[PDB]
Amino acid sequence: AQYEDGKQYTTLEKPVAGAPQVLEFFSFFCPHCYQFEEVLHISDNVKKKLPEGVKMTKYHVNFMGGDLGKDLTQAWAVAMALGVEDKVTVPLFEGVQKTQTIRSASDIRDVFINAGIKGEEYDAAWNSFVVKSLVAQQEKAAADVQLRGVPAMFVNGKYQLNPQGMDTSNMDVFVQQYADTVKYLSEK
Repeated sequence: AQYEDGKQYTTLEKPVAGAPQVLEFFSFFCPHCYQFEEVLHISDNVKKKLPEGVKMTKYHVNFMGGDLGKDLTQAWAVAMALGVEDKVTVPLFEGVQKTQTIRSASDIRDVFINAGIKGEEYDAAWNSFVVKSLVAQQEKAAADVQLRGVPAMFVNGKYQLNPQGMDTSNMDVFVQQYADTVKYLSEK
């Protein structure tokens, strides 16, 4: 076939019930994730090809960057609760990997303040139980698929994208293949 299990994707031997339709995992410490976000715009291009009625979910993971890694997962919970993902994603990536000016929770907080979220708004969210369960969800979702690597995308709890099996000579072609694959899996 054109799309084969084990080539553009893998099938989970242990499918996850009730999983989000399109589920993406990343880490601000993750170098390919930086690429996926800054250079390739993967999430965006996938969305551009997803059918009507499909919800797209993106979660942060703890297993990179120790203590800050965890801080970053709570901060991503804050971003999701406040709806400011699109205002912090890029400064968090560059703060962690480009300028390396993010070294503590306080530096994470500065990115939000600079992006225009108010201090008291950030801190109340940071400390809120709504954020606590949002952290719990991120961890649960990753736990459910026994996740050891990012970037990672899962479709309807049964399929996992396999980017190692797509050509990378061209970046545009890589993205389109990636996105078309999500859409094929989506229709499956």
